[PDB]
Amino acid sequence: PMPPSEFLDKLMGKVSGYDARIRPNFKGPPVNVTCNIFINSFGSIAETTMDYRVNIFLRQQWNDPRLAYSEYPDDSLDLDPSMLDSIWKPDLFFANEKGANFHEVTTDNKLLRISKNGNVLYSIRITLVLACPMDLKNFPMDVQTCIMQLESFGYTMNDLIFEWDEKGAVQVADGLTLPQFILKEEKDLRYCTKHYNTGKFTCIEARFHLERQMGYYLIQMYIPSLLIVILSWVSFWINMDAAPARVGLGITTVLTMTTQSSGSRASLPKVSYVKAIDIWMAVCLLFVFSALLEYAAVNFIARQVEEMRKLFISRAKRIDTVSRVAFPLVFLIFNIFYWITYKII
Amino acid sequence: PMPPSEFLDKLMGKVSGYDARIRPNFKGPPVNVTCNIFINSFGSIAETTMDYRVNIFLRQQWNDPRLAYSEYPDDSLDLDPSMLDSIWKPDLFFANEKGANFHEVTTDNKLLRISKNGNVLYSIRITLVLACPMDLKNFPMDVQTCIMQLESFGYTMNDLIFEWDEKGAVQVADGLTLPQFILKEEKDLRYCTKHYNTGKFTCIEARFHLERQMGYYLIQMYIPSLLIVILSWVSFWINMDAAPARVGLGITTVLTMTTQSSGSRASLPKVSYVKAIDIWMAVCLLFVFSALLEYAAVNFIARQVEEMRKLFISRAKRIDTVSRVAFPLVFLIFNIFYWITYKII
Amino acid sequence: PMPPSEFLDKLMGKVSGYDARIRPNFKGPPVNVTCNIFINSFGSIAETTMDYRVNIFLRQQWNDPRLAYSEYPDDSLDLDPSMLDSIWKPDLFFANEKGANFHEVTTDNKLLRISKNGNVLYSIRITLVLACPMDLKNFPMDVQTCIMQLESFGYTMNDLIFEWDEKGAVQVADGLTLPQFILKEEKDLRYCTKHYNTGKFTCIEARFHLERQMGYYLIQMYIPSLLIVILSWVSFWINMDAAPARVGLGITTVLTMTTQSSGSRASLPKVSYVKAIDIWMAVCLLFVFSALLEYAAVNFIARQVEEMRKLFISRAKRIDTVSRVAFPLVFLIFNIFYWITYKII
Amino acid sequence: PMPPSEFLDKLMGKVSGYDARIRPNFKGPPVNVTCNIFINSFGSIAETTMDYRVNIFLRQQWNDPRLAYSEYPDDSLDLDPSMLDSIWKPDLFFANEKGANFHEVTTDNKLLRISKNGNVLYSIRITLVLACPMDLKNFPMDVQTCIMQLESFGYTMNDLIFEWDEKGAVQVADGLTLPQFILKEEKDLRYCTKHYNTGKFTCIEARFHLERQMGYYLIQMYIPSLLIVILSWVSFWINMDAAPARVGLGITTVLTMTTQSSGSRASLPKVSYVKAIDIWMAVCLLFVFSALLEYAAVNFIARQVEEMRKLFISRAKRIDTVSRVAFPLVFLIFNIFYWITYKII
Amino acid sequence: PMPPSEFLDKLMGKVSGYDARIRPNFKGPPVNVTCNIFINSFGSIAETTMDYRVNIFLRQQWNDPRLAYSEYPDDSLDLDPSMLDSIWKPDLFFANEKGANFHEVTTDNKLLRISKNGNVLYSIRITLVLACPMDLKNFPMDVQTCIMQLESFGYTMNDLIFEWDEKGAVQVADGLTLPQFILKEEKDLRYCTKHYNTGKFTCIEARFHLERQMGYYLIQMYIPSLLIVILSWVSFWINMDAAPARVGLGITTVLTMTTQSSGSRASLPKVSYVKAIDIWMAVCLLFVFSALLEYAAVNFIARQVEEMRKLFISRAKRIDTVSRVAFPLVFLIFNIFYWITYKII
Ligand SMILES: *[C@@H]1O[C@H](CO)[C@@H](O[C@@H]2O[C@H](CO)[C@@H](O[C@@H]3O[C@H](CO)[C@@H](O)[C@H](O)[C@@H]3O)[C@H](O)[C@H]2NC(C)=O)[C@H](O)[C@H]1NC(C)=O
Ligand SMILES: *[C@@H]1O[C@H](CO)[C@@H](O[C@@H]2O[C@H](CO)[C@@H](O[C@@H]3O[C@H](CO)[C@@H](O)[C@H](O)[C@@H]3O)[C@H](O)[C@H]2NC(C)=O)[C@H](O)[C@H]1NC(C)=O
Ligand SMILES: *[C@@H]1O[C@H](CO)[C@@H](O[C@@H]2O[C@H](CO)[C@@H](O[C@@H]3O[C@H](CO)[C@@H](O)[C@H](O)[C@@H]3O)[C@H](O)[C@H]2NC(C)=O)[C@H](O)[C@H]1NC(C)=O
Ligand SMILES: *[C@@H]1O[C@H](CO)[C@@H](O[C@@H]2O[C@H](CO)[C@@H](O[C@@H]3O[C@H](CO)[C@@H](O)[C@H](O)[C@@H]3O)[C@H](O)[C@H]2NC(C)=O)[C@H](O)[C@H]1NC(C)=O
Ligand SMILES: *[C@@H]1O[C@H](CO)[C@@H](O[C@@H]2O[C@H](CO)[C@@H](O[C@@H]3O[C@H](CO)[C@@H](O)[C@H](O)[C@@H]3O)[C@H](O)[C@H]2NC(C)=O)[C@H](O)[C@H]1NC(C)=O
Repeated sequence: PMPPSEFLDKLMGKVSGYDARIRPNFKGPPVNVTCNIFINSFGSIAETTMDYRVNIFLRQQWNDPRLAYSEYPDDSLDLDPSMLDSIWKPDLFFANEKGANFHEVTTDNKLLRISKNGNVLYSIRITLVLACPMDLKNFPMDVQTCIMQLESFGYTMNDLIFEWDEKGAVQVADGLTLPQFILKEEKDLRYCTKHYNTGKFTCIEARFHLERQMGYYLIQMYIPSLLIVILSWVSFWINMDAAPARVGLGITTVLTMTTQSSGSRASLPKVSYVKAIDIWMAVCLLFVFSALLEYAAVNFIARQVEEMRKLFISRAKRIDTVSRVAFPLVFLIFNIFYWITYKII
Repeated sequence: PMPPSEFLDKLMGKVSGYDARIRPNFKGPPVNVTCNIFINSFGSIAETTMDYRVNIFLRQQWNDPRLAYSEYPDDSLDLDPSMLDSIWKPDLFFANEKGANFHEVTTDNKLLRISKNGNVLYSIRITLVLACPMDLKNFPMDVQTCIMQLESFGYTMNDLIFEWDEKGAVQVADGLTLPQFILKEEKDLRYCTKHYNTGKFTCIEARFHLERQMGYYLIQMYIPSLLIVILSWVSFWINMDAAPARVGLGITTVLTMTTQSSGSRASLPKVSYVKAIDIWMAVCLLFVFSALLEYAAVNFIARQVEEMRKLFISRAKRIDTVSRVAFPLVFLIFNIFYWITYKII
Repeated sequence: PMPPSEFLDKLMGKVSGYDARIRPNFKGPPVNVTCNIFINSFGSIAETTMDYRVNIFLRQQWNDPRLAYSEYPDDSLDLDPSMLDSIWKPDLFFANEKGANFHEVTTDNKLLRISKNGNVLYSIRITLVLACPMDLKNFPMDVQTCIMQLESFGYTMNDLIFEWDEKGAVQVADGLTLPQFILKEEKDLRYCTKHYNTGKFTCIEARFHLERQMGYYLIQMYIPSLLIVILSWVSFWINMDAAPARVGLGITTVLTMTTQSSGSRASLPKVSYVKAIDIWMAVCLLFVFSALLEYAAVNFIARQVEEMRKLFISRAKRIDTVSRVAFPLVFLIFNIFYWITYKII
Repeated sequence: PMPPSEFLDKLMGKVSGYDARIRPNFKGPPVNVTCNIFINSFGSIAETTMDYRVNIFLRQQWNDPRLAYSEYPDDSLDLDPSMLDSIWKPDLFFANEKGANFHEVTTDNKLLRISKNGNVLYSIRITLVLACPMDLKNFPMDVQTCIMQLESFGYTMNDLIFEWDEKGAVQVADGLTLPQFILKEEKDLRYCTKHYNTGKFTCIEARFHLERQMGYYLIQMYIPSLLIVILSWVSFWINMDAAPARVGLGITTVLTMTTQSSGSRASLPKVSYVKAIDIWMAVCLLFVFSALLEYAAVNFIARQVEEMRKLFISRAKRIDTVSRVAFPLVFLIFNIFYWITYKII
Repeated sequence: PMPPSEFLDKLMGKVSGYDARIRPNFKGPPVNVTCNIFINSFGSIAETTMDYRVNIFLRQQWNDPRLAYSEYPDDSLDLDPSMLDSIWKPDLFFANEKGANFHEVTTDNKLLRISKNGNVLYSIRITLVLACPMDLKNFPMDVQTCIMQLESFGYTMNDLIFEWDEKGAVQVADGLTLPQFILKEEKDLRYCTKHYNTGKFTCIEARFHLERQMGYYLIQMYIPSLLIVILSWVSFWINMDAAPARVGLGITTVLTMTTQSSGSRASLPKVSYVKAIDIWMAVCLLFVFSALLEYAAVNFIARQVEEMRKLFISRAKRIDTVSRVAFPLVFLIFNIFYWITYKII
């Protein structure tokens, strides 16, 4: 029979000389560790901090020949997660953690099973707040590439090597969605081998190609800033010569743009370059700034003979018949050159 | 007599070979674990994060025949919560925790009693910050369905199965209320069995049908945005022909709507679809945007013969006698089609 | 002599069979635990969360006859707080903790002394963030009743009963004050016995009758909203007939009320009922909304014969001589009915 | 020789009967503990919470005759900070901690040396978030007195007494500065002996006299509120009789004061009394509120004979020649009485 | 052979008398500890708190002759990071931590190797939130010098001395960048030896010369405040004599500057001195405040004979022909003196 109480201690403890402080295949080749991650929760992709919180099941597989068993009849032993403090485990860390933690609610969220030949499957639940540097040039239409790279902190490349396994290195939960992005399906899997003045260390990362749902920004930034571009066109059809209302209408619209432009970047890092939403909020700040300046020409020109008196006002109304149509052709010639530049990535 | 000092150690320790690393009924059927939760505190249902904090008493019951006792005369042993580190306990976890913790103030908030036949009751106090993806299409009248699902992380479906017990799987505190929602009474109880590339794992979740108290939004969003819809009607009865006040009144009301519309979504996630409060705050942004545009017609028309001079102004006042009544019929024909669409779920 | 080194171990350890896993008077009556709390720090009474942080010295007293000593000559043993992990201690918890923690700076902040007859005094320092549901109907003049109830999580009512002691169950620090409230002196002390499907459990709570310092709100909400009620009275004495200023003055005052009304509830939960500060900020939103509407009558009436021309304007100035005095009598007849309703609780 | 390996264990362990659970001089006089603190970091003096974070080196000295050594030749033993779990240590705590923690980065930040006669020096690094109730009557010119008091939680006054040592009880880091305050040099050192219903307990506190750098408030509150007091003087020199601009200029300035007054207390607790910055922001709210009201007199008076027509307007311009100079004498007679009241503490 | 299981215990444990509580070279010279840091993550350089979060690999090297081995054939032993609790380690701490923590995700992020002669390499991953006092005189063009100094808390200068090693004391990650600053390449390395009343303690710090990316501030503060400086120039070309629009245009521009000036310092500490962005936001607050005051002269002068009537208005238009060009020469003579003062550091 060989009950399971004795078999457990006969594999880890003083008998058989298992020493969890000494890696497998000592004084031999490296310990080929194949990895893959399941993603439960993805999101909270902040940009004030330029990080993102993920929740994964880190699986790992290596081969420890000291963990070989033939006395037992079946082909696997999913064991107590309290066993994990007794076997060797690779010292994987996330080279851009910025804060990570296990989960220990009602039990350690850990798994451990050991095939007959000695293979190990070590799945643990982790929450990471990974650091990815956002490139925000073409901001509302950007395609971020946030990474997560799994280094080794203490074993060099000739003692512990990581790998992704061939059959589906990165799964995703069945209905996993994001509030603002959409995780594209192709997930890169490339090496990131590290060299320090201590030596070289195994590294393997997995690129995630995020992508913004532009829909939210077509409802708060673009449309609400395309109306005020139209109110600045209201300052033309009124009285045809002059009034304090045109200056009033002009001054107010320039007020909203200044306030609305500031609120546009209210929740972004203070990057030192001009991003895509800036030139929009800058061009719409001209066509409002031009109307209030356009009136300054006519009212100045109007307050400036026997027969030239009638033609004198034609010097002004000839403007308002051009400005009233010159603007809505330039804003539409710009607005088509804009979206073709960013929808062409 | 058999005092309780000796009886405790005679059930757990080296005698009798209890091994807390090996589940009950080893090499046999699964371990049928029946669960139910008491809910002390429910609330803080955030939406910037799309999660909610709960505070529950997780009860559990299974059957461990090794914990059977006949030497003792009474029918239960509510034991020391320090005992829990010595018996088998299922590795239940909350598949969408997003952060959970026990409570250990003045003692571990844990319970443990063991009937004669071997049944176990294991009640622990937990605080969870569970993740539920909010569907915010019809926002102020939405009916969220936030879940909480109790998986098993290390034992497969042929070694540990969960269940809800038939008699009241989900109680609630006696006077439990919510600040913004109302927890409906019917609580779904369905299976959520999981398949990974490690195997299959037992899962059972409990749907909670939340529902917004719409009263708060009929005091800050709808009513305060129904007044400014009326001030935009003030721009009609004044002077009957033209004045800088009508442009002034019109410009200001459009200012409030833009600011108030932005503040409407000041505390929501940046979802990429149009929600119910948006089309209201958009339609009320037209009827203000139309009045300021409506004046642009009359003032343009007025500043445009022997007998046609009197009828010429009738070309304008015929407008203001229609606009002054055409608007308050369209806003009321829309406002009835709106609330019938959302009160019909 | 019997030095204190040997006497300590002779009371707890293997000798005498003290078993901290087994309550006093086993198989007998319950363990009458008398409690009382000293309050160091009270405050941070939030309402976005509807909780409050307290800092207390929880004292407890029971009787453990196994802790009786006659070899020692003196009448008390204030002992090492490291002793507390060795004696029985009731598993008191705070049924609405929402987060609590001990203090362990320079030592565990714990006390322990043991009279000769076996009494125990167990004082520990705790920080609690207790949950009290705020009732905010009459908001700036409300009288909250936040509680704190001390249940037992694992022992049923026939094995552990709590009580408040008769001589001053709830002290308070000598000069303890609050930033916004004033802790009234009478502190209720009533039972809160709990019944679950596990059994019944001892409970005893202590009501604290908070009460708002209304002074802060008579400086930011009421007075700053009583001036703008007066500026809306400025729109009467100017020009006696009409001007764009009256519409200008009216429009601006309605702007401030809308903005100021929103800021009034800027730091409150989104309760689904109308609170006391709302009807004030609503009534003051009418008397501003009426002036801007009051001008719409006169200016409409004025722009509407041989002898009736002079009496025609009297149709308007008869208004402004009434509105200029009708308002400051209604606002004062309302303002007296308001404060009598809320100062009468 | 007597190497240091054996000498350490010969002082703490089973030999010599050192019992860290029993204070020095048992059954004798109290244990005179002399204290002093070095202050590394001081600041983050919040007022929404009314607390302040400090970072100190708590030194302590007492006399434990059991720690006397003559076998060793030198006059001190700066020992391993892992030793501290083995000797007696007074249970000092900070009676207004509100949250404190050790530092354990690269080692416990702890010190321990033991002179020959038995003296002990026990220096530990601590971060405290101490609670000091702010008195904000004369707010921008206030002089806070935040304290920190070092009580004993478990030993009564006849078993453990604290003291400050005579030679410099409170040092400060060499270039320690504060962002908003300036820590005055005199630091009070007085007793705070406590009496509870458990007994009396040793206490000694150290007052810190903070003091605000008023410079920041002479750049955002006072100067920016002294300009708008001047724009309200702009409403006099324009047109000498009346215009919609004066009402426009008046209405806008009253707008800024209301908004700016609210922003003045944007980051303060909701205290129930009138603070110094309030009467300034209230008096400047009158001189703007008076100009807009001052125009209401003239414009009302102007729109009210054969020879009295010319003198009739003199009834108005006599005002504007007084108001244009009466104001800038009252604002300067108030502004001198103000600063003499608060610069005289 | 001498397998690695026995060799490990033969170096640390009871054999050979290694005592981790006693430094190397006891009763001899100090323990020369050479340090260097690798910087993974740098950033979150806050200023409300005046701190910055870093993420480093602290390496250390000393010489412990008790850790000498000749039985083993190879020249290094990268060992289990669980070994670190058994060897001597210097008690380095960061004298301005303000909060630090190790990383323990999937293993302690620690390294340990031991050359044959006894050298030790001890690399650990750390996250620090270091305190650097910001000097914000010339704010958007400032050059901060944030430090990090590595003291010894318990060993005096005659028992433990730190040093930087000569070959590259401070590396940086390969593509490390910052959101707002740029870490200059020269990194100072100077001593900071400390003297307390406990003795003297080894200290060595490393200055980091940060430097602001001024680009962000040329897009939100300077340019958006250079437009409104131009709108205040719009108040000249309109009507050449007077209008309510000029007062309207003037009043509004002064509004934006006041609001925009406040928002300029919306995210900075309340420093008690005038910083560089203040005099810009103050000078631009004059040229707007002068235009609204400039109109007060002309409109006052205009409303003030047979032949002097025509020359009387020339007394006013002579102004507007000077003010319309006097301003854009002073703003450009100031604007060149400004940037030469701050680009000259
Ligand atoms: C872990 O994975 C590595 C790489 O996949 C394995 O290294 C490879 O080991 C094989 C033998 O097992 C080597 O083949 C031998 O190479 C020599 C040249 O040195 C050549 O004469 C023959 O082809 C011979 O078979 C192979 O070179 C070597 N490759 C590398 C890149 O190291 C390693 O064996 C794996 N270890 C375990 C425990 O699985
Ligand atoms: C835990 O619960 C499961 C499901 O309720 C139990 O499994 C059931 O066990 C019974 C016997 O105890 C099985 O009945 C037997 O089924 C065979 C077909 O395999 C049929 O010839 C007879 O009806 C026979 O009685 C039943 O099939 C089986 N059902 C399932 C779905 O597994 C299990 O016994 C419970 N274990 C414990 C320890 O309570
Ligand atoms: C803890 O407190 C409870 C309640 O104060 C005590 O219970 C009381 O115990 C007394 C005896 O000690 C009981 O008196 C006896 O009652 C019977 C009826 O059952 C009657 O024939 C006599 O009056 C007799 O003296 C009393 O009934 C009982 N009351 C309750 C409510 O339980 C308990 O003894 C205390 N235990 C300790 C260890 O202090
Ligand atoms: C700790 O400090 C306290 C106070 O500084 C010390 O108490 C003092 O102890 C001395 C003797 O060591 C006492 O002197 C004796 O007083 C009696 C009156 O009771 C009088 O007849 C003589 O003057 C005699 O010398 C002194 O009164 C006493 N004072 C107080 C306030 O307690 C204590 O000895 C110190 N303990 C240690 C271990 O240093
Ligand atoms: C740790 O580093 C310090 C400083 O680099 C070393 O101290 C130096 O030790 C050498 C001998 O090893 C001393 O040389 C001797 O100095 C005497 C004067 O006292 C002079 O007669 C000779 O030049 C003699 O060689 C040197 O003075 C001394 N310097 C200092 C500043 O202490 C120390 O030896 C190093 N310890 C280890 C374990 O590496």
